[PDB]
Amino acid sequence: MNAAVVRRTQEALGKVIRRPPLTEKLLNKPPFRYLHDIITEVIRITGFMKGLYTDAEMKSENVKDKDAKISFLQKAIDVVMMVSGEPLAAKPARIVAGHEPERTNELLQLIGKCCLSKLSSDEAVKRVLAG
Repeated sequence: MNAAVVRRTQEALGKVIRRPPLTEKLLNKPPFRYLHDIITEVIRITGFMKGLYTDAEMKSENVKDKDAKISFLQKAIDVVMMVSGEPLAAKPARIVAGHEPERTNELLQLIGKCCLSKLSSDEAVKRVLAG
């Protein structure tokens, strides 16, 4: 985790979303609810990952349990890998624990890239939810 990592996340998501703030302190140690804020803002704005989460799951106070947090992130990881065809090293359990923020930022960056390319996620969402 370093300045170029921060900057790349800012470049990738900065033109896509204008909240929550993409600052170094948050990106160095991202709280789950901050990640939830990013992911739902992406969905609201671009439709990337639309349908991946229920109405209830789109509200962060409904996703405070550890398992729920981990599952929320796993779904986003799966969809982004399936859509991009790129591997992510991010492990949800570690992220929820506050570890490997550089891997978390790589997830955020690939989300940004999919948004800027206007890549559809509908087929990916269907497969991921099928399990």
